[PDB]
Amino acid sequence: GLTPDQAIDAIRGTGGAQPGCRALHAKGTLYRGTFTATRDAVMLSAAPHLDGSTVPALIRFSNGSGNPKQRDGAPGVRGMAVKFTLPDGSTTDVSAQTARLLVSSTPEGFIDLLKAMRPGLTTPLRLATHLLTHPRLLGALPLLREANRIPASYATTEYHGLHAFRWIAADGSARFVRYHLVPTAAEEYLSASDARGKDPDFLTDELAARLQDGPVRFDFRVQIAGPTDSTVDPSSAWQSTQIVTVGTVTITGPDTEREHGGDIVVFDPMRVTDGIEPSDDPVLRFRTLVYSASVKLRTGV
Ligand code: HEM
Repeated sequence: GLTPDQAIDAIRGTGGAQPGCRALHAKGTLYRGTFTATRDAVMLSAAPHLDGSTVPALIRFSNGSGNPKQRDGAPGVRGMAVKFTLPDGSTTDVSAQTARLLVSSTPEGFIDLLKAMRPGLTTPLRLATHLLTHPRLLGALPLLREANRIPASYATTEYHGLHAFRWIAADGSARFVRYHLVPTAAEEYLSASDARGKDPDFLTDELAARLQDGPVRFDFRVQIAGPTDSTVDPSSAWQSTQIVTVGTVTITGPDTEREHGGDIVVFDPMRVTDGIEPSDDPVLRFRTLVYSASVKLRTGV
């Protein structure tokens, strides 16, 4: 079958798996903040960080590329990851990127795509024999484009968790939800034109400047599964419009005490907590493993 090593191989074949870098989302910065849920969130989940208290929040804004030197101005996926610290010291992560849905419904599908995406031999050719294997992708371009827009700022675009998570409340009630991190700032993007002229790391510079002006806010929203919404296929579009705000992440500045020495920082979608369980999503379950591989490759060097 498919192994973590293989996943890393496909990733490396796309320019990723660089030394001392995350196999993917190599380029990214850490920020400090806090999170406070709405008064009602505790009715959806019993998770400690959702009870209404304020908890520490570590955020990483990144470019999806495995290339540490990726150009902010070039097309690509951006990722927003939040690590919540619970009262007892434990932590639970929320991982999200700019795409509305996943390009594939399975890990194999995603990996097969990262291989046929490799440069050299016949790039535009093999990156087609895939379409034949995965029809679903022929109508994707529309979403793919949206997921690669060049945001004017990491603070002016929204991120999605894609996978469905089962939220259990103290009363025993449960519901499946998909995560969405929306900005309180107006969403805003740059045309390919402007994007080209921008500094390689303009996104890092603008956000540093934005925070010196004041905090940046993102509302955490959960889209609650409708009667026919798949809880196992992150590529499947959901019909439900029952989307509610359950909290806000308030980012106040760049972090400086983290990732010094043998300190490792990894946002694992599987790092849930009491009151939150993972769905039988094959992509979500495979991630934690391929991540361990990636974390290993960068721990040593
Ligand atoms: C099955 C296919 C996937 C693979 C193989 C994969 C692999 C990776 C790898 C290797 C990293 C670097 C991990 C590290 O060293 O800590 C990463 C980071 C990340 N991935 Fe994925 N990923 C996949 C799917 C997804 C999906 C569907 C999402 C959407 C929510 C996602 C969101 C992220 C984010 C936000 C980061 C940033 C982590 C950070 O900044 O610390 N990934 N992924």
